[PDB]
Amino acid sequence: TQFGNKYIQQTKPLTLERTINLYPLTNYTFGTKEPLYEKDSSVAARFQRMREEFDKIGMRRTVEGVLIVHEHRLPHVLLLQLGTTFFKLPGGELNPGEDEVEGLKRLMTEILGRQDGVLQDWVIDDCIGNWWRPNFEPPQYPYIPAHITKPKEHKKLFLVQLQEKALFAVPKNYKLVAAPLFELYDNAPGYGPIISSLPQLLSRFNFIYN
Amino acid sequence: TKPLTLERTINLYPLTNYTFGTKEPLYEKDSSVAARFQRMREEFDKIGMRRTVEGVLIVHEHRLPHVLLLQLGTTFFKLPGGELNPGEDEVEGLKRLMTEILGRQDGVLQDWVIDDCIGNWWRPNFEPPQYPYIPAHITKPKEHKKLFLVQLQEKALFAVPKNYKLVAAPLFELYDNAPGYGPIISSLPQLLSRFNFIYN
RNA sequence: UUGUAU
Repeated sequence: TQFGNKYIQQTKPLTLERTINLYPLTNYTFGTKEPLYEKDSSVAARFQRMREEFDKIGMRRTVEGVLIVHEHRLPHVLLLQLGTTFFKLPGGELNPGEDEVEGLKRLMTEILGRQDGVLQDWVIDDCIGNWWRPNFEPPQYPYIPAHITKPKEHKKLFLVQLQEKALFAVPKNYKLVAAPLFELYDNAPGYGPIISSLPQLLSRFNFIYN
Repeated sequence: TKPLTLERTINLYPLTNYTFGTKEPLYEKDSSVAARFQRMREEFDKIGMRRTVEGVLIVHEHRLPHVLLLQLGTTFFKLPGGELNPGEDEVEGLKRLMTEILGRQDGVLQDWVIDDCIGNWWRPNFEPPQYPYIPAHITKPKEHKKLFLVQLQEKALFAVPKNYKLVAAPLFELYDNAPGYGPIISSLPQLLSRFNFIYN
């Protein structure tokens, strides 16, 4: 309208400047819930299950959420530690035909969703990267390698935007840590290729401290 | 349908769609590493933090993304880009730089399509180290580098200064190869993984 | 520490 106030919006397109709110770690409350044990009792049991499942429902589709907070204006990724030395992002396997984002909201709620009844919604608007697994082996890559026509798994990473305050419940078998970016950066020996390239995957975001 | 924040579709075209001529050499303002950091200090005191922008132009070959790199010698590769002028707009500046380095000289309008930021790197000191985040307690970074995805038109003519060679590097060549390309180019594969690339 | 460019 030319007969009224102009409500000024961010000028650059969201493709060019994507602004994201980070709140302090101390804004969040953490509790404990029942342990979530893995579907696989060992490595062998797991690439075996991965082969079997591949034959009768196709390529495995995984989604994972990157949750970010800050401490004195420095971004930290929330990582689940499966006992000493092993870290994973929240997320997991999509059901057949399941929407990626609906699937990740499902999985975020299972792993970290509060128990006390206060409903906790997840804001998931951004894809931050993609990883493919060309064989039934541990190795993954941020592209589909040459001559790979039937990748065995496809993993999609998403930025999960947190509310100003929230309560999370951590399954008993896990510890939650907040890893600063300098800790992840150039540290594949500590976190693997996927987690340790998060700093890079996060660098395009214009973070707001609060 | 899907927010361009959730899904970003980009059209790639074959390398052969593009033809590469040459023009007169375009020499860097600094002739050595030593002079580069010397000039970084002057301009720092004078006009403040260096604002640098660079362009990632992608093509495909048999359905695999290749990034175009300017090879200055047998061991050094750079992305099209450069230093912004004080106050100058980032995308406007980047367009200016891409035309200097790669713009055809046959009078034809070359319009660069720059819609997407793909990363940021900061240089805390007047030394080589760059990080994809402002490191802890660095209040005054000396350089801020910003990377953009440039969507190429369907066919184009580019003119490469006789002192550079343009190359198309497949992602598997860049990935896990900081030793060959540095920390910035060698992580373009990760930075590019989010895009849904259409082959044509 | 991808760096001098015949």
